Amino acid sequence: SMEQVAMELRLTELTRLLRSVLDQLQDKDPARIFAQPVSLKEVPDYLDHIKHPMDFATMRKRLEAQGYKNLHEFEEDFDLIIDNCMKYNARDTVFYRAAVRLRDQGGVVLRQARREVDSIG
Repeated sequence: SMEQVAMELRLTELTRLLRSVLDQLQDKDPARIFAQPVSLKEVPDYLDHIKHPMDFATMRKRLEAQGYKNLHEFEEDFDLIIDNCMKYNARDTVFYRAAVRLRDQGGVVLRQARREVDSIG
């Protein structure tokens, strides 16, 4: 149908906007701490601690499959990155501290993303 096409164009445009959002958030992680999944070869107990691992490569795979229907779903995955790290790592670690800085800096980006998503519909 024409409606299904229109819906698909909306999703494509959301995917475009979320790709720009993802790029902007990933720039706030210049150390690349959150770039890839925590290695289960290197942290073999990880899944005993963290039940829903997340990282920016995994988000990108979902994004490019157009697997984010709305900004809430995308934000859920970004919050997982941060919250997983803040639980597994102690406060005095470079990992925890990187997550705090990513949360703080990302907030700004996500605030305007929400306005744009609502504004453009």
